[PDB]
Amino acid sequence: TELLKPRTLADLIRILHELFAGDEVNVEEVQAVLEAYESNPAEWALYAKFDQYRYTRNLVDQGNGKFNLMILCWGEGHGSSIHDHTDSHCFLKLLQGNLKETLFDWPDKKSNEMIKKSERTLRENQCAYINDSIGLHRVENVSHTEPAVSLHLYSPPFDTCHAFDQRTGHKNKVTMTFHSKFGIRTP
Ligand SMILES: [Fe+2]
Repeated sequence: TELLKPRTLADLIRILHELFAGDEVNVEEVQAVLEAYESNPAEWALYAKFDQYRYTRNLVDQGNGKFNLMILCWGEGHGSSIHDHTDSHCFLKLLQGNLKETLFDWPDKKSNEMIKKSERTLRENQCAYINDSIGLHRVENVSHTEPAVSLHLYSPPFDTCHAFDQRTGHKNKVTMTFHSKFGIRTP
């Protein structure tokens, strides 16, 4: 063990490599380390590539295959589907701005409105955690004036998930794409 405060994004990545050296994941330790990194915009500007129309996913590190670390850039009003995480751990840390997270239960096979179980505002530097056992969520930048930037870690990596129709609970498979990888736009 001996978790130390990451001094920089680079230092955080190094620490994460250590924490994912094995086949299991200490969720509380990973969350603690992510939370302890104090966002420094100069360190992640390279990855903070926005799109006018929707949020972008910008790959930072491939975690020697154990995890993907990426930065998501949310324009004003940009948000996600209600989605799962494909049997992976998902950590979400705010680097800039605020995001609203809404939780949903897994739908029953009957077609019904998905009612929100709860919501919270994730603030700068806070780190949230979700997995399929916890439930489903939507993440949204509700701000009209401030873009948000978040750092996401998923283990194992996954590039598909399901989006859920809020009116019915019906799910559709979605393939996730990257806007950039290692600072390089990937069209
Ligand atoms: Fe998510």
